[PDB]
Amino acid sequence: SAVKAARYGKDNVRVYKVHKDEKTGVQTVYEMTVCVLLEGEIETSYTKADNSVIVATDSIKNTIYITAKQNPVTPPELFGSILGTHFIEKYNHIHAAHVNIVCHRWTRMDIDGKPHPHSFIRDSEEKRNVQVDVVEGKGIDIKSSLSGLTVLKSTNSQFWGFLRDEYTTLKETWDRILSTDVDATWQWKNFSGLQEVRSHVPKFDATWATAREVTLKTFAEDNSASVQATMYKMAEQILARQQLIETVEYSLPNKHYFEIDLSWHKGLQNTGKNAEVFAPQSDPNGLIKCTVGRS
Amino acid sequence: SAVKAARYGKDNVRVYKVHKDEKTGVQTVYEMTVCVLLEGEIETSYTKADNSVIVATDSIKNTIYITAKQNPVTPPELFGSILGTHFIEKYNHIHAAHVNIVCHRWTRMDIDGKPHPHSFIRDSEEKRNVQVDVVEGKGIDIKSSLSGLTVLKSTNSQFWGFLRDEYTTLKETWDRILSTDVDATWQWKNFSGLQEVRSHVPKFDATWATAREVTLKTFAEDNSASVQATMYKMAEQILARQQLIETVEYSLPNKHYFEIDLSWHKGLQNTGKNAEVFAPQSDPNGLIKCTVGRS
Amino acid sequence: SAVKAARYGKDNVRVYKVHKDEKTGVQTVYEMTVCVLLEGEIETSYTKADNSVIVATDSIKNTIYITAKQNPVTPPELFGSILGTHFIEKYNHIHAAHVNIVCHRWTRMDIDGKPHPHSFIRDSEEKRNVQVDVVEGKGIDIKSSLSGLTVLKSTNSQFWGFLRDEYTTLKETWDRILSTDVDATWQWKNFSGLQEVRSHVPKFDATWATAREVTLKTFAEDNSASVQATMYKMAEQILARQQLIETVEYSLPNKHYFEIDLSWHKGLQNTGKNAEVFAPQSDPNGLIKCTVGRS
Amino acid sequence: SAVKAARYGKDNVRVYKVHKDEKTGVQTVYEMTVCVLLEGEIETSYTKADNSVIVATDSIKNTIYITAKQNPVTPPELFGSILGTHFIEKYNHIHAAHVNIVCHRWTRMDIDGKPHPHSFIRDSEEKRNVQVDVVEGKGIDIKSSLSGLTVLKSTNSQFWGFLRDEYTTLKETWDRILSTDVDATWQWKNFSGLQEVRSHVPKFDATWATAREVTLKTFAEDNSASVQATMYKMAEQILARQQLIETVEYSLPNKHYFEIDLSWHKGLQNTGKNAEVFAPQSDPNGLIKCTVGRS
Ligand SMILES: [Cl-]
Ligand SMILES: [Cl-]
Ligand SMILES: [Cl-]
Ligand SMILES: [Cl-]
Ligand code: NA
Ligand code: NA
Ligand code: NA
Ligand code: NA
Repeated sequence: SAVKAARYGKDNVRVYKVHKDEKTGVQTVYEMTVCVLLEGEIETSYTKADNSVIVATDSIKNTIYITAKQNPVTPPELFGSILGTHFIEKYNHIHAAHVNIVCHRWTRMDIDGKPHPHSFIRDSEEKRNVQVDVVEGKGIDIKSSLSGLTVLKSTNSQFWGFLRDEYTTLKETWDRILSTDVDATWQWKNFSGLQEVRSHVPKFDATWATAREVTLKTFAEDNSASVQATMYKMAEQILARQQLIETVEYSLPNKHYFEIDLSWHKGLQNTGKNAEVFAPQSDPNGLIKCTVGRS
Repeated sequence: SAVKAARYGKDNVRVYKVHKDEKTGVQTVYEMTVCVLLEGEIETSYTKADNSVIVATDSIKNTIYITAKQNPVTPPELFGSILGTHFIEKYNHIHAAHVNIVCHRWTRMDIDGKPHPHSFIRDSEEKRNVQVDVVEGKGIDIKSSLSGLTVLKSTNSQFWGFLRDEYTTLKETWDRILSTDVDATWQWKNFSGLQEVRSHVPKFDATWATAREVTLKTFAEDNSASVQATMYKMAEQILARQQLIETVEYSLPNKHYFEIDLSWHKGLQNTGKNAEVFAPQSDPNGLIKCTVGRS
Repeated sequence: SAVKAARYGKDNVRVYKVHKDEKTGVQTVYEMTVCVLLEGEIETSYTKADNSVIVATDSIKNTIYITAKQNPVTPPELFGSILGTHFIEKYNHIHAAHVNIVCHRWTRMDIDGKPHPHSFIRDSEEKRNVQVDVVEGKGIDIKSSLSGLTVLKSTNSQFWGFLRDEYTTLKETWDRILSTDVDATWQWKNFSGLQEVRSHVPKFDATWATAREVTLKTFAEDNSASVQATMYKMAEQILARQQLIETVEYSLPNKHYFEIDLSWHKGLQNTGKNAEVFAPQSDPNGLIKCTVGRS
Repeated sequence: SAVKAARYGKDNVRVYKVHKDEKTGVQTVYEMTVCVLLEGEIETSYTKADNSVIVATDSIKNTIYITAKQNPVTPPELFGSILGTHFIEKYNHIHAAHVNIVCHRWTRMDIDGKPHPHSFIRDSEEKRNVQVDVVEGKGIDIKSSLSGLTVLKSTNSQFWGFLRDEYTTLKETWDRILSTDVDATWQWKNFSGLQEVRSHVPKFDATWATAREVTLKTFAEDNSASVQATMYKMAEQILARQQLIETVEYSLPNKHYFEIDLSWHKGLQNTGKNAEVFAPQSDPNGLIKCTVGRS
């Protein structure tokens, strides 16, 4: 036997950081969950009990905190790039660092219509994420995403004209609920290293903003022919608005809301145009995915 | 042996309802999870295989949907009262109905700074809940709550002057993070039946609004001496603002954020006044509770 | 306003303990999650910022570990009694201690048909729990339970003869699947204090064993007329087998498995006697409860 | 823009099947969660609102149930192969089917030391899984796995000799707890189609058994130098015992159990050789991965 692939590190490292403006009194908080996995000339730790090649995961954890103390943790694309660069430069035998960051929301509270200088609310488990792969000799590959963005529209979703054969029982519809949990990823042009990442820092927050805005507006305004068609529209617009993105990926569940026929009870009409009460279905769910790139 | 208590019903009944204004085109959605448990002269179903006394849980489920179709589902206090009243009036041998409703957020989206007529976002897993106990001969007892309201303040929390003995290692502090998940319950005066509940309908939404507003403002503005002291302030104000409430209950975890001493690494200062990076702790957590009533 | 009730402490305290027999080499592990909430003359911590009455939750945590170091952690009924007794005896102003313990399974592995001296497997998330309320002047109240015991029988469950009216659509059946998650609680006679608890120590493990055995055998062997009827049989037998128990509580969801009519596809027969493939339903679910005591 | 990749289908399809031996009365149950995602000439559903190319996900769901009715659902490798083959053969324009199956445990109960003919227990959330990729022109690629296998050993784990630099604070140890959740995958030689899969059917259950046996025995018996070294040993042995496997993948978290220094309290000794009470840590955790193939 032989090692064909190996990576190891520390997962689920929770990190908080606060910024305090001494002058204004305004504090700003950041909270994330970090995973760092390293690759390199480490096979002998697996095959020969050779721990000398192991940068301890506990040290990896320490390094995350130390890096957060000495550097900005925002935008996460930059922080992840700094962190991954550290490992491959510090350790001659480590040749790749894989950094995943989940960013948790702490939105400043508005109290009596005024933003509060140090109090925050978790407005949703929606996450902003990055996957930053720092590979010696191959630059920095960044995938940015938003996830856990849960939405519903009560009309202006349709689904008709699909294939019908002996396995088909679904009725065509010209008016249904559409609800999903949005998982949207935008994949950046390869960066040659940390300098290039730094040169584009403002684009990270701006592109996340765009992705979220486009997602919401398209979902709300598209009289959807299918999840496929709507998600593609979202992806097209994001690519058109940021040339440094190469591809956009969407992964969308169709979280079904079923009509409930109540006509067995006193002739109650609750279907079609009379549909008011529905049964949200926990499972199963459609799952629709696509990766869109430039033509 | 003998049955000392018995209740049975349907749990986890997911319910959606839409309201459509034909004239404006504006649609409004509601989504909840309902549990209904009945009590009554049903012991023989347990002891003698006598299913004639069982209103099937599947029928209970149907009844929830039917009631939602024929009545407003908002405020949940009213809907729960209507539902529970139905069971004890419809079935001579059923003498209590216990209705729990979890209300899920569907906040109307703002697109290009305009509210969208039929698209919604789940802004947080914060829930609005009711527990409505309809008991024949004893009216309607309603407990209203908000839960899953997660907040953090980065300063203006303190904890000193607590008991110190041979089991104590916690250092006193004059400046710490405070983060919690708010579980707040307001218990209404008993109502004699559905008419009385109906007579107060506007107070349900208004009191939920007050409870949430007071919670957020007190959390943000109180330079907290302890979780105990802050939560009490919240409870006092809610009672002062709605005389139909008899008691206010808070259940608050203290979700710890630990300082990280980095001085072992290059003399880095990250404690006390220099504390910027912290380790959020998943467990354990303080848990602080109180029920406040009128003096 | 005034405090009507108050309790506070540390939740989610994870605890592991190992026993090592130096002579045999056999190691035995225990893992639990502990919650301790105290009550007493502590209202001024809520109303007057008086932290002198607060035994810090962090000290409560320390105390849990210290108690685990100096005492057996098994059976959990004893450990909880020792822990709660400590708080009310140590602190004059603390008059009640509420101890909840969740015990996690670490079953010794069998390797090559021989029990291994120090390796364990989590065979299920089934838990063994205790709720131990130590109240000054009122002894020790113990509720013991098993939870998360998930079972299924593929036949020998029936449900017919239930009430049928205009809200009923459920068909009667003489052969259905029954699956549940068992939550079973046995409530002990009040104990006057720690000595009395100690005098009965062997009965705690033996009664848990009995409760589990009776539950499984009755579930497997009862041709069930209803969940109500089956659970009552379980409760009767436990009470008959341990006189120090006063009541038995069961809380059982009916986790539905629906038939799937496939006759629309090539006349496939998959209902009634031909039913082979079913759709497990995540929600809703029946929920059936009862407390059984002595006649 | 253009579609670079696309796949869609039904996720979270829960499936139960029962086998009843009319002659013996012995019933056998199977429960799984199925996901099927299709690829093919479907881009126009995304780009041109062309739903004619969509095999509805609801039809995919129906097909899963129908296939389960007409075929064995065990071993899951075979069932997944049959299912995926169906889609690519039935639909000219569908060229790949990706089938994921999660198998849930229903272990026959032993009542009074005799196996019960129709009652089962979920002994753990350990899963047996398959990923079966049926690609037209490229056969059937199967990855089999076990997951959620949670284990602990209380000694005979070590970790010393790792790299030490200015980021290192972890002390070397010659005796620690090791606990993990095992995720083990064995990747089969490509099969040319369904016939070849069928020709090897007995090897699927036997190799799963081997993987599990080797995992448990190696974990229990290896005086572990590191997670890396132990997992490699597991992978080597599985490859040696089934030549139709090409690679073995392990993904193992190191779920830390920290010592607790209690010497501040009455000089209590609870570290090193005196360590009895530990604090299980929910996060962070080491994460160790490797893929092992043939030299
Ligand atoms: Cl779908
Ligand atoms: Cl606390
Ligand atoms: Cl039921
Ligand atoms: Cl580790
Ligand atoms: Na390097
Ligand atoms: Na009645
Ligand atoms: Na006392
Ligand atoms: Na095809």
